[PDB]
Amino acid sequence: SIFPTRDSRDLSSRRRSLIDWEFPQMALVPLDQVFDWAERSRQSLHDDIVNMHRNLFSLEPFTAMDNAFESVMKEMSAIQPREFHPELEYTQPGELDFLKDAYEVGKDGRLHFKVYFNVKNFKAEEITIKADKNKLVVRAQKSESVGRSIPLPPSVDRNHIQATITTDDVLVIEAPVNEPNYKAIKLSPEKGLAIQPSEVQERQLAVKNKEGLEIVTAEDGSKKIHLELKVDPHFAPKDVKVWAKGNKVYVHGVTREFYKAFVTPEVVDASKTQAEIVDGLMVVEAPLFK
Amino acid sequence: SIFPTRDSRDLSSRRRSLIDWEFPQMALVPLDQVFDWAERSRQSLHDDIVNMHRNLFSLEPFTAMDNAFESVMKEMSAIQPREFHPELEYTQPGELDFLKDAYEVGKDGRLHFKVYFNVKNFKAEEITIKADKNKLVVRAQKSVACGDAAMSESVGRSIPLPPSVDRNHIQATITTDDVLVIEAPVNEPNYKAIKLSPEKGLAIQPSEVQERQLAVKNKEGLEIVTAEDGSKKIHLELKVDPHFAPKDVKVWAKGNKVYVHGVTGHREFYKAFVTPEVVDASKTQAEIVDGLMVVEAPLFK
Repeated sequence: SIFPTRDSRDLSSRRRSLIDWEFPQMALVPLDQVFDWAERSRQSLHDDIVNMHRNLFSLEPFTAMDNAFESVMKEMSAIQPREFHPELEYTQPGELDFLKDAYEVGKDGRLHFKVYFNVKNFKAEEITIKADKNKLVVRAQKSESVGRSIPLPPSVDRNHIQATITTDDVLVIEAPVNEPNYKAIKLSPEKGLAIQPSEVQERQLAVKNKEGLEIVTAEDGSKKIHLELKVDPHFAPKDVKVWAKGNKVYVHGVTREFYKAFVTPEVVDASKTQAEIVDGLMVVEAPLFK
Repeated sequence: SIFPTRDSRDLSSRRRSLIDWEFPQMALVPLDQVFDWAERSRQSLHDDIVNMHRNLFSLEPFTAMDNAFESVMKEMSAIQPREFHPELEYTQPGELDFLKDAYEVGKDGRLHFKVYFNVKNFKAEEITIKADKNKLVVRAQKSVACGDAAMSESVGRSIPLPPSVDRNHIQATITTDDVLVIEAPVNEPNYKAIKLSPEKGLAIQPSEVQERQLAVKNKEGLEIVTAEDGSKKIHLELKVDPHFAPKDVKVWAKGNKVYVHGVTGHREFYKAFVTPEVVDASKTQAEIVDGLMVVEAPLFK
């Protein structure tokens, strides 16, 4: 048997404390997604492993490799933001397209950024890893250093980056993502990480009567894309998915069907994307980084 | 500038381990469900609190109250399981109907069993709480006067306590406005299928699976299946029109009664069944694959 304890608040207030509480699952990938992901992942386990090894980032002559990376970023920043036919333009795989598949749930249930490097013939002591601004750098030294530099979205937690080399020589680098849009996340094999718009009563994303792509300035100087699309009212939230492929944003609805796409001069921080479709007008916003 | 550590596993071993992992959220109420709950809960906090106070369990002369409880459970055990019209029969409030709303998310994100008791005129130290078999027992008792050992007659209240509720983690708290709150998490409820709503309380949404996990005894209707060990569960089979998608059907309990509702587009149906024992609702399972829905839920007395 046991004895109760006195509280300090009435019923009402104790129930209010519960109502406004920060439940753990609000900071974890939704159960349905994790379940579906786990299910299909074991069915393709053997092939996915084979493909992972087949697509490991290789380490190349550092200096040359790093400049090539800088020119890519530099060139990209010269793109003029515009809309394009998703099925006709940019159909060729792009340099930053791997970011689409860099997100995966971790054992802690949170969303994580994970990338894989081939480090065969190198020892852990010969490998350094740095995160400066929005680029991750892997450098190995035996004669000159070899390495790899890649975009590292701002949302990836720099204080919790982990790095281990498997027995089959795969450098794994991962870190959780801070504050991704958990409620809207959809994990799919194709799109990788997409978000589903929410039907709201009170919009949280400012409408601006500007139909199309815009690129504004977040509440702190940084940039972010703003899209306004007029879509048939016969489209429900569950019929629409927004996703990113490097510096490109794709929107696809099917119930009736549409497919839009936009290229920008910066990389899209996908897991932080937000979309609210209501009254035939869907507005998408997502942070951008370079 | 960090340096990597060498692991003891190969890549595929690590992956297989992640895939079969027991993710935290697989033991928590689904995010959307919690979100929607809190959303509408604040929208109706006032009224909800009114009704709660108006429906608090009271403590009564212990011996009498306990006899009454055994009586009610005895009468119930004599019920002949059968289907009944959900809108025209068992329309009056029942003794175990509170169970439909005893389920609620807790701060730890798990599904909890929560019951409230009016405990005015009692100090937290005068109240005792214990779990005996499948019943929750609350007993209070105060002295008659200061300086004398004599006690007043014990008052109390006993209620059905589903087997799934965790006996080792019961917590009891008395508010400032005299409402004894008793909570406890539920062990392994059907988290993925849970649908919370004020009207149905805790409902289950059947799943469309390729591999039927529940048995098909090829016979429509309700059936009380008894296992070698003595355990009992309800097994319900229903042929439903193919136009009904899993998301169009909901199953839920109200004490010793089970309700099934389906509506799509435009067609709908509404069936109900009464049993001689209490349903352990959160443990309910339902799968509807190609016209045949099967529902199984543990029974208990």
